[PDB]
Amino acid sequence: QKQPISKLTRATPGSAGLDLCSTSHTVLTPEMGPQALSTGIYGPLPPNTFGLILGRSSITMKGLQVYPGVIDNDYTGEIKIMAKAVNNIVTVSQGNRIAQLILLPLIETDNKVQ
Amino acid sequence: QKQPISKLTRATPGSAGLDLCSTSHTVLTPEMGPQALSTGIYGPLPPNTFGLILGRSSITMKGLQVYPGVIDNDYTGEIKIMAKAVNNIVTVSQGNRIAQLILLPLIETDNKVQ
Amino acid sequence: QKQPISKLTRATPGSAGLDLCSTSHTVLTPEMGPQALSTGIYGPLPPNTFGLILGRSSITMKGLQVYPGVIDNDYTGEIKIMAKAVNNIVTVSQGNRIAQLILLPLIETDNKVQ
Ligand SMILES: O=c1ccn([C@H]2C[C@H](O)[C@@H](COP(=O)(O)NP(=O)(O)OP(=O)(O)O)O2)c(=O)[nH]1
Ligand SMILES: O=c1ccn([C@H]2C[C@H](O)[C@@H](COP(=O)(O)NP(=O)(O)OP(=O)(O)O)O2)c(=O)[nH]1
Ligand SMILES: O=c1ccn([C@H]2C[C@H](O)[C@@H](COP(=O)(O)NP(=O)(O)OP(=O)(O)O)O2)c(=O)[nH]1
Ligand SMILES: [Mg+2]
Ligand SMILES: [Mg+2]
Ligand SMILES: [Mg+2]
Repeated sequence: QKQPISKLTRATPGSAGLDLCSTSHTVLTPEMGPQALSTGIYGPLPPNTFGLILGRSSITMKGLQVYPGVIDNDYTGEIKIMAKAVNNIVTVSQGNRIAQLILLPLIETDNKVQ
Repeated sequence: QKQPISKLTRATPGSAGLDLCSTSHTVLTPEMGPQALSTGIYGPLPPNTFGLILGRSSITMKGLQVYPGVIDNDYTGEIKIMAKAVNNIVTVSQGNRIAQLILLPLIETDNKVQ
Repeated sequence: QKQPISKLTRATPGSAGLDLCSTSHTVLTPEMGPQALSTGIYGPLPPNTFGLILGRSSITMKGLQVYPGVIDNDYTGEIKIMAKAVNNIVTVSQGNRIAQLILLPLIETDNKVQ
């Protein structure tokens, strides 16, 4: 906060995603349903791109589901992770990488804005 | 019905997704599991693109999960939204925007058709 | 095993995804939560691409959720499908197509590797 996406890092040079961590310690239970986790990272995105927030596989396998999120090109708010404990109680420590941002080309169309 | 994807609209000029609404009022409960919601919008998609159906974040946070769906380039059927109430009873009013279509480049490969 | 992604096939010429089958018969129950299903298919991916593993819609509607998975460009391990039975007991027969691989352009950025 406020940190831009240029501050994120890749696990490795060939990693498709930029890792996202929560800035808070959060405990999630299945009955809580979707929770929006703060990242302290803000849009916007590089020109002609949009973002997809996806889970990391190791986190998904530990029972924390990240719902795929679309980040619009010109979003300037805080990127949050939408997360749910699937079956069990899940504990997110401050700073642990819990999702990833993928950048994709934004295709232009003639669809109207409405 | 039958309406083509060119009829969809963007929330804003920089919105990555084209919004999809259900043409029916639908109530979903968790025990129902995945339901396919009618949109009255039909493929196919622009040349060299395919589609991804994703949830809208505000709808996801209200407890309606949209399962990511792939729309093939030459699909000419009705685009449906695969949806589930996560934890609670969810009510979809006719016309409310419940998902979004994202267009992505379709990469060509030499993989066989089988 | 070890089979490369070039061995996968498309349902049809205009299908966005390359189908993935499990090499094992697997039974899944909701209380099991996420399971990683073996495919016997291995990265890496074509240059300048990364992969997304998504469910097939017919499988999603039958109550088997595939969590979207990111496949890094230079991953050389086995591509596994992360799957959960949503509400009911689901049975995956050996060889049935249970997910699909989508290839997408890998955008280069100046983000650091850390
Ligand atoms: O996982 C997410 C998804 C969205 N977002 C932010 C960025 C995105 O540009 C913004 C809007 O997201 P979506 O459109 O999915 N949401 P919705 O349609 O409900 O809001 P709007 O009508 O403003 O587009 O919410 C996140 O921070 N995390
Ligand atoms: O959310 C979705 C997903 C798919 N679809 C439609 C468009 C897509 O081209 C078509 C086939 O989808 P998938 O392949 O995911 N499905 P499946 O592999 O089960 O059917 P097929 O063997 O015909 O490809 O179903 C939707 O309408 N909504
Ligand atoms: O559904 C999936 C997701 C990932 N994978 C493999 C390929 C991918 O390159 C590798 C790493 O995946 P992610 O990064 O999502 N995982 P995580 O961040 O937990 O591991 P790492 O720190 O190595 O990137 O796991 C699959 O086989 N199936
Ligand atoms: Mg990773
Ligand atoms: Mg929106
Ligand atoms: Mg298919």
